Amino acid sequence: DPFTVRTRVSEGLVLAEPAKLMISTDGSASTADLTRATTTWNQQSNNLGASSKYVTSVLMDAGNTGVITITYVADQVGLPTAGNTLILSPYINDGNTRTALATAVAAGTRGTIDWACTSASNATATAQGFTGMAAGSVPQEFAPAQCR
Repeated sequence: DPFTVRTRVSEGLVLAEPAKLMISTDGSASTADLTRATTTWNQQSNNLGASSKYVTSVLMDAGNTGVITITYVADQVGLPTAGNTLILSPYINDGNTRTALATAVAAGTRGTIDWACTSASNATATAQGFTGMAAGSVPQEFAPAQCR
């Protein structure tokens, strides 16, 4: 059932929460801190970050942009072979504007972190005012509403 698929996609999403929080508490203060968080998170779980029966990996962008990719085990969750990722993209909110984390951190721009979640479709993230972010691949009908 597609709704069961969303729930397992949704169950898997929870596993990325600690990666988001690490980025916000310890990985945003400086360029060096963002790289440190990336290295430390990604080394977990046999270099897969976090995993489970339904989740292959939860990984931070290797180029230190702070963008998190959740990769699902397609044949256990019931997704297409290559339809299996969600993308969480961080932005510094300085109160007035949003700036992609990688850019803000390099420039020394501080603030709170907002997250865009994208799947094969970016309706929600784009509606929320996020721009610039990569596509994930989970089909819209299986993606959590906030990732559609």
